[PDB]
Amino acid sequence: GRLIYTAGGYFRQSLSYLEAYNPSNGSWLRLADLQVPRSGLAGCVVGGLLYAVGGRNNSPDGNTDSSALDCYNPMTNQWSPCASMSVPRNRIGVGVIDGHIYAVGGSHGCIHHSSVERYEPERDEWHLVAPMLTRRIGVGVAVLNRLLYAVGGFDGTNRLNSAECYYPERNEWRMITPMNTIRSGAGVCVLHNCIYAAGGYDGQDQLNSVERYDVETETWTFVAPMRHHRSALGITVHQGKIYVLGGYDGHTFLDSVECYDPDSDTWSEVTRMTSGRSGVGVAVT
Ligand SMILES: CCOc1ccc(S(=O)(=O)Nc2cc(CCCC(=O)O)c(NS(=O)(=O)c3ccc(OCC)cc3)c3ccccc23)cc1
Repeated sequence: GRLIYTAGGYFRQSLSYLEAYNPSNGSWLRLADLQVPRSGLAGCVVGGLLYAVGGRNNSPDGNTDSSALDCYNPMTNQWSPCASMSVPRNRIGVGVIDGHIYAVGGSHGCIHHSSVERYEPERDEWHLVAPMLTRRIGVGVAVLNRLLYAVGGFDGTNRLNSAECYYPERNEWRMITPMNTIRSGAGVCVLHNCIYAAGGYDGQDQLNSVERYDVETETWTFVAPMRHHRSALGITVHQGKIYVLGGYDGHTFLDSVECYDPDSDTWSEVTRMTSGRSGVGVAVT
């Protein structure tokens, strides 16, 4: 009975939506608005609480990058402010290891971060850990085998096919095999022991291609492409399937939600969001 939560996003301006999709019955839930609009944020869940991390308020009155961490309790339908990050991080990536949230990369103004910081919910504190080898905004993050992977992005000059791996016990980063495709703004997740990179922007076009990394063969392999080209898409895994939400296709802010079945290597349309948007944060609880 877990739900797919989508927070924030962008259509004409940054959005305040929190909505939840129930894949069992197809219902969409309209939940409490974020306290401040944001796009380019990431979502994650620790201990049944949903967290909205980073991003930016792109508004008619100006644009402000966010250092915010906000905590949503599904039992109370209430957002509460948590401790802010050391620095604003728009187009951030996040992963969770052992109950701690890692905020990876992103931008503050024209500064493209390589820094990474770790949130401990029991203490409501952030601390910096070792920075990545590469500055990355629009970065995808996946956690596998208690290791954290930072995939793709944009370093301020180069759009990246590179990826790297963080070892929390050693507090160090190592480059891994780069993807077949340059991707910023991709959806990155873990499914059945593989890291998936879906969509994104390769410097020329939004992408519908999807590739996955096998950590033991150290190889990236293309799988079935999605039905729509998407950059700045939301992504999550629910019941052994990947769900991708929204994104920009080069012309339209999509409302489409597709689902990847790894057993059949096929994508299907499962629902539409209540309105088209990109740059959402997504998580499941
Ligand atoms: C008409 C599109 O308007 C938009 C489109 C998205 C939005 S957002 O709120 O989701 N924030 C975000 C913006 C951009 C950069 C988009 C800049 C752009 O499209 O010109 C990202 N980077 S990207 O890797 O996806 C990309 C980069 C260059 C590009 O070059 C195209 C020439 C195309 C796409 C984001 C990556 C992750 C999360 C949020 C992102 C707001 C307005």
